[PDB]
Amino acid sequence: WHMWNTVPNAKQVIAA
Repeated sequence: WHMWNTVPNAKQVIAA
């Protein structure tokens, strides 16, 4: 239920 305190592993996406 709780979220872990951690950095995201999301990929960088170009704007537009």
